[PDB]
Amino acid sequence: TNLVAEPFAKLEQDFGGSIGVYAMDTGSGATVSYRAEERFPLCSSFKGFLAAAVLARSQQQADLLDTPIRYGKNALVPWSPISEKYLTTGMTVAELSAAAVQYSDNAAANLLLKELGGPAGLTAFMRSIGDTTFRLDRWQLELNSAIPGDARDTSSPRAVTESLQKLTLGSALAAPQRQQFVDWLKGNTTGNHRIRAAVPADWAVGDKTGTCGVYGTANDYAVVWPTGRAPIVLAVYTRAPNKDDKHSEAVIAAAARLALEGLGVNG
Ligand SMILES: *C(=O)[C@@H]([C@@H]1N=C(C(=O)O)[C@H](S[C@@H]2CN[C@H](C(=O)N(C)C)C2)[C@@H]1C)[C@@H](C)O
Repeated sequence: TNLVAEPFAKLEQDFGGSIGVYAMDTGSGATVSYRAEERFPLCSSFKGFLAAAVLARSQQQADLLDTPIRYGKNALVPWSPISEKYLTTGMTVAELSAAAVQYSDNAAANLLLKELGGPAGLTAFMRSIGDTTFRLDRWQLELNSAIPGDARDTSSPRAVTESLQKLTLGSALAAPQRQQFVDWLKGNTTGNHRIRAAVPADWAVGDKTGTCGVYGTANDYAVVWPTGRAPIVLAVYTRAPNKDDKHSEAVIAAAARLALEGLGVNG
């Protein structure tokens, strides 16, 4: 980290808030860390871990992913771009999971959170893989309040990265479910201006974004596969002191670039 600690501080000072980064080179175990153990709001980024928890359950329930789910108009909350198109038909659990990951579909996320036993059930899943930091406490959209100092609905960049590595590259999911989780992340549509903007076009990447809409709070986490070397797992989270401070995608991309530079990944 010492290779880039000064550029990280300058970046967050220009941003006018706080930036949290953890990045892990899964080959050597080398890391880059900046505010890595501070809590930041998850915002919509909890939905990636939600889809992983669904996949974990599907290991014990072979009919889960194909199960149709029907929902009423009152389930459709703002930014439900996929589930609004299937209001009159329903969608399967797998389809809802893909929509939650790849479009950050809010109705889909709420339906899946219900299936898993709510915020505590997702928290329990994260505990089961060894993440003692993650906490989900509320539902979409109350969980995005991003109040300064409020630990509800937060994690740290380090724990996000550690859990993402276990789920995408480690043994937390069985191999078929692991590849499905990776495929959903690779198909994300909402992150082109964040970690992906720091990653060369010939490298594979999967990610999940979050944007709370207040307190300069937004984030992205990703697995990146540079060619010819082991994958990199990283998390970039931001917040800022004032409710109407705006988030910045460019700052997230810039922080990801610094993380890769610190790890010595030529990009
Ligand atoms: C999650 O953080 C919110 C929902 N998830 C996303 C996403 O792409 O991760 C969008 S936030 C994205 C950033 N700029 C736009 C915005 O903030 N809007 C539309 C208000 C779109 C979506 C809102 C969740 C809190 O709803």
